[PDB]
Formats: sequence, C-alpha cells, structure tokens
Amino acid sequence: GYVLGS
Amino acid sequence: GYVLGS
Amino acid sequence: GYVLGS
Amino acid sequence: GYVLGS
Amino acid sequence: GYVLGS
Amino acid sequence: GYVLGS
Amino acid sequence: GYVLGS
Amino acid sequence: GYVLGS
Repeated sequence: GYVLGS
Repeated sequence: GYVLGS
Repeated sequence: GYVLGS
Repeated sequence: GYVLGS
Repeated sequence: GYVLGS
Repeated sequence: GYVLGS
Repeated sequence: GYVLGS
Repeated sequence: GYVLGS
C-alpha cells in the first residue's frame, strides 16, 4: 500500500 | 481500500 | 476500474 | 495500473 | 478495462 | 474495435 | 493494434 | 497494461 501527504 | 483527505 | 478524488 | 497523487 | 480522466 | 475519449 | 494518448 | 499521465 501507499501513504502520501503534502 | 482508500482514505483521502484535503 | 475506479477513481477517487478529494 | 494505478495513480496516486496528493 | 480503461480509466481516463481529464 | 473501440474508442474512448475524455 | 492500439493507441493511447494523454 | 499502460499508465499515462500529463
């Protein structure tokens, strides 16, 4: 899975 | 599944 | 397929 | 395939 | 299948 | 055949 | 054959 | 398969 934060 | 927050 | 947007 | 963006 | 978004 | 556009 | 463009 | 993004 993936986690992206900006 | 997915979680998106903005 | 699928598309999610927020 | 897949695309995730934030 | 296909997914297109613009 | 097929054509998809967006 | 096939063509994809974006 | 293919993924294109622009």
